[PDB]
Amino acid sequence: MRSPGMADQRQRSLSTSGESLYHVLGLDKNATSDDIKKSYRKLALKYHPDKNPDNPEAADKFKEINNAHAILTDATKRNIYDKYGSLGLYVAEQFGEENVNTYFV
Repeated sequence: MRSPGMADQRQRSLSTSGESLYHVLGLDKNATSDDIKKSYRKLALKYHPDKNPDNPEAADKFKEINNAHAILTDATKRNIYDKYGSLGLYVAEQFGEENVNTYFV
């Protein structure tokens, strides 16, 4: 059931489900709002900005935690994430889901 101390094996590419947000929180697509929120908190302080060196990796982490926190439990951010994800997701975050239509058609 996933023992702490996990190391990425050679089969890293197949171990990854292809989904990003879910896995930043250490959960799969089988999580519910409850799992997503708590995993946010648990990681949010762990990767809290002050815990970060010059490498923005941990900032990228906090970003994806804080992002997934909304995305997976949000019907829309999850919607376009599965639909297209590349543009619609990023733009809904920066511009706003209803707003994106400005950058879209």
